[PDB]
Amino acid sequence: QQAGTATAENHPPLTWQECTAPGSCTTQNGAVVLDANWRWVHDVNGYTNCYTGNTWDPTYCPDDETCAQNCALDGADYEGTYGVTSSGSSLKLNFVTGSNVGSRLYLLQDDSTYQIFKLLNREFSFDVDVSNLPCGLNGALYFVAMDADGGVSKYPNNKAGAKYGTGYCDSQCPRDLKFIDGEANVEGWQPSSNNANTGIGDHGSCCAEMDVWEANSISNAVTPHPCDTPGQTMCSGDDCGGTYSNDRYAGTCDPDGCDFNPYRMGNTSFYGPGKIIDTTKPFTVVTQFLTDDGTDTGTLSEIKRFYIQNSNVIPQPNSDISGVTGNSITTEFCTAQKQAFGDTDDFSQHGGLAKMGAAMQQGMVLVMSLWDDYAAQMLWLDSDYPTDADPTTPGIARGTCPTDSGVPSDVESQSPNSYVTYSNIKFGPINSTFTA
Ligand SMILES: *[C@@H]1O[C@H](CO)[C@@H](O[C@@H]2O[C@H](CO)[C@@H](O[C@@H]3O[C@H](CO)[C@@H](O)[C@H](O[C@H]4O[C@H](CO)[C@@H](O)[C@H](O)[C@@H]4O)[C@@H]3O)[C@H](O)[C@H]2NC(C)=O)[C@H](O)[C@H]1NC(C)=O
Ligand SMILES: *[C@@H]1O[C@H](CO)[C@@H](O[C@@H]2O[C@H](CO)[C@@H](O)[C@H](O)[C@H]2NC(C)=O)[C@H](O)[C@H]1NC(C)=O
Repeated sequence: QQAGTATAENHPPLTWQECTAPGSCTTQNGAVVLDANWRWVHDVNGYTNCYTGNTWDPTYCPDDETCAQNCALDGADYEGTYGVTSSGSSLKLNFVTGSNVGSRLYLLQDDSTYQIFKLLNREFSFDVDVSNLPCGLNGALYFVAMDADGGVSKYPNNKAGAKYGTGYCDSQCPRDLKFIDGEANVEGWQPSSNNANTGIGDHGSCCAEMDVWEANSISNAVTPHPCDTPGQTMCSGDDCGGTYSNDRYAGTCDPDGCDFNPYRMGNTSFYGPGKIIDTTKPFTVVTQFLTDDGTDTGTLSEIKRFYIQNSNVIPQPNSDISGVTGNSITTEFCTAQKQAFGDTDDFSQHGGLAKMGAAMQQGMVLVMSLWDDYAAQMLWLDSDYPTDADPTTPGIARGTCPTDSGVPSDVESQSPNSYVTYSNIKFGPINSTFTA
């Protein structure tokens, strides 16, 4: 895709901190950029639509290559069009703004380069306000093994780059992306039956995904998802797997992950409104990526979680599922959890924590987003899922929401002023971001 010119692009600033020891942090002057797939796609010459609703113009885009030559990703009016604002260390994402729904943003090192985090033997902390996230919404903060440059050095017809939010990938091998690897996705494009603004093409973009935080005011989950190739790779057709292919398990990435959602793990009193972590008020989320020998070059062995609210440091609760022990993500936990819930162990099939850690070694990009779910209504996060199962069976109940909740047309109509706010990002050695 070309770099658009109809609307100017300026990346909202966002500070964050690097910490060297507890209480000892310094400030980085970061910025964020909107993902390419939210942008208007305009023909380079006339400023008319290359893509309208969910179909492509056949003169500008007769095939994938020609489309990428003829079409540009426009700049973004962050506040006015997308409901994205920042101030200091805080980033606020609004849900509905005009015809726009949600957003996905990446943290930048500079105007052409995503900030790469090396998570092994490190800790990442952030503050969040989920108080205005109801059933069906997901304020997600997570890492994916994207290329720092957004693909530009590999794909000459990607002239837009990280400056325009190119290069996304995740463990669903998303095929909804209009441009992947310097090519459009018009060949094979199929408009979404239930979304006027989206579709699915033949190409998908796969990479490992560390879902630090997927949450609303009802439930949260922390979930690593390994892929056979850790970094970004293109797939084609239904062999992509992931949510929107015919068979979600047909591909090279684990679409389910090894998840810890305290409600799903049998403690419903831990997280939610007025609960031990009270989602009506902001709180701090700390995540540690421990290695087997405690060094930077060890193998990822354990992912731990702490929360801080009203200055109280609160560990993740223990699993209360028979067969599944502890409060952290380890190989033993993951094997046991899949067995207890009767879920296919795709995590182990795609290399588990060893392959997740290999992706961490490659370096990962920080994503902050807000979305609703046109496949499964976020029921997997906050309801009883699958909806036909007995909610008392282990693994089924994930939150309090009814199974008819989270339909996009309902939540976009009823909760347009919902938002998520992320703030006070801190990153450094284990124990450096909080009072351990
Ligand atoms: C859902 O998960 C939460 C979070 O883990 C869990 O709450 C925790 O419950 C335990 C048990 O009630 C609490 O631990 C006790 O806390 C009190 C007060 O601080 C202490 O006096 C206790 O100390 C004694 O017992 C310890 C062993 O448990 C001994 O090591 C010690 O020497 C003392 O004899 C004890 O630590 C804990 O404080 C809460 N945590 C929070 C943050 O509220 C809850 O039980 C889970 N709910 C369900 C339904 O499963
Ligand atoms: C990070 O801090 C934690 C908590 O203080 C350290 O773990 C404690 O370590 C001692 C052993 O040295 C144990 O007796 C405690 O039970 C641990 N507590 C918990 C909650 O795990 C940990 O060692 C520190 N990590 C590093 C690398 O310094």
